[PDB]
Amino acid sequence: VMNRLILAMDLMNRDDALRVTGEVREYIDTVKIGYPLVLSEGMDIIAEFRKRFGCRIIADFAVADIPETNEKICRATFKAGADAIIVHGFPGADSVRACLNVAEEMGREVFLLTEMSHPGAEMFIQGAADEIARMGVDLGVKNYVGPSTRPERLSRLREIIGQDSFLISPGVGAQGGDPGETLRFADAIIVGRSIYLADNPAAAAAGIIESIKDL
Amino acid sequence: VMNRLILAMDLMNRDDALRVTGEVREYIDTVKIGYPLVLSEGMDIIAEFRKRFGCRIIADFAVADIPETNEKICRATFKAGADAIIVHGFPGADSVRACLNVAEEMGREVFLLTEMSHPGAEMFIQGAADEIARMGVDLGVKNYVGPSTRPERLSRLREIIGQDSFLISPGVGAQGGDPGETLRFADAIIVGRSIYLADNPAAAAAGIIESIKDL
Ligand SMILES: N#Cc1cc(=O)[nH]c(=O)n1[C@@H]1O[C@H](COP(=O)(O)O)[C@@H](O)[C@H]1O
Ligand SMILES: N#Cc1cc(=O)[nH]c(=O)n1[C@@H]1O[C@H](COP(=O)(O)O)[C@@H](O)[C@H]1O
Repeated sequence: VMNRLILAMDLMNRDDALRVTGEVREYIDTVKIGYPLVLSEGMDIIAEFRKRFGCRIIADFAVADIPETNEKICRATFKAGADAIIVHGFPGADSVRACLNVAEEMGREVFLLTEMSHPGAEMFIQGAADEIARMGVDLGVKNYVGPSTRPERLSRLREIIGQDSFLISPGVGAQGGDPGETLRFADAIIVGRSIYLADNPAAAAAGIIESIKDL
Repeated sequence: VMNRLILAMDLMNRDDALRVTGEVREYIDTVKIGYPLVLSEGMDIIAEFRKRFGCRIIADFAVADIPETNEKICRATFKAGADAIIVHGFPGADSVRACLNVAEEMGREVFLLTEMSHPGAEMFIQGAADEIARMGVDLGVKNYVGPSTRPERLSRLREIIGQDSFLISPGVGAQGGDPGETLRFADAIIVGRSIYLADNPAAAAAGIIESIKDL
């Protein structure tokens, strides 16, 4: 992705979301849109963004249901024009396979969320995350998400998925993660609040890119 | 809930969803609406249903993000008129507490999904589910979801949460669960396809209720 930086656009107002995304568009190639924006403004916002900004859109829907419901969520999400969807691994292989089947049908991609970035991830997800990643490899998953806030776990995840797999990583900035350290292991970093809550989101994005280029 | 039966309305067309819900409204008082319907027809469908049918609405959004994102999802979902939201416990206590805080602010309820009903739940979720349920109890959660497809696990869940907690259970019918056995432990059953894919959804609901009344 352009500059190895993905904008997490979690503003909950179409006007603010459009303003900030337009201000930082020169510095990115992909926008992650999640439920805060979609549930506030509708699924139509995905195709609006994709057209207006000519960016790729990852739907961060943390898909975490039974196989049959997962298939329906993926179908609706790709129909809305998303390029990829983020799916939890913790509910197991059949739930992940359902999403992979729809992505295959529709010519799109699945990202598998292994370990989450927030403190509570330590309770249950962290102890299963290596096995969730290995499950991903066995299912043929090629795109993964893992935590900026724990670079030793990001390293272990990269070890499991290999160098050919694509790995993106949230928790940079607001949650405490560092762009340069995270990019030792991940291919791209996700950044939300550090950019979209900044007084000057373009300046915040540019500052991040400047530290990335230096690596 | 009326007749201990909650309709899982996962049709993805407003006209079909309205038809079936109207046909079975005499047999229920609560409708579970999830992402298949919401992502196809918009969040406004929640208030439409609540008004048209005068039913309680549980938003089954399997909420499974970091605390800050969970808060935004819950806020948008209650603003849309939902009475309650279903939240995963696997991501940990901070993520669950975020949802509880918004529910407290807005006068609504959180249901904690412990163990899921599909086969893949056995991989990772089942081994954590007793601890997820105990975490719920410690956080003061009073409403829980657990699997019709494993009544021995539903029994263990009920043991952890006590008799005062409210427990609803999906996986009845299509996934293999039985209404009567599940209601030995759960307060209410969730039923989707066995009703909404039936040639006569009212007859399917009535058939289920006749077997419930007999218990
Ligand atoms: N993908 C994802 C997800 C999984 C995870 O483990 N940690 C995250 O922060 N996220 C999402 O990434 C973004 C992080 O944004 P921020 O830079 O912390 O403001 C949010 O959309 C959050 O919901
Ligand atoms: N709530 C929930 C959820 C958690 C779980 O462990 N198992 C489920 O089936 N569900 C949901 O309950 C409904 C079950 O519907 P059905 O009766 O199997 O057609 C679906 O909306 C499914 O997504």
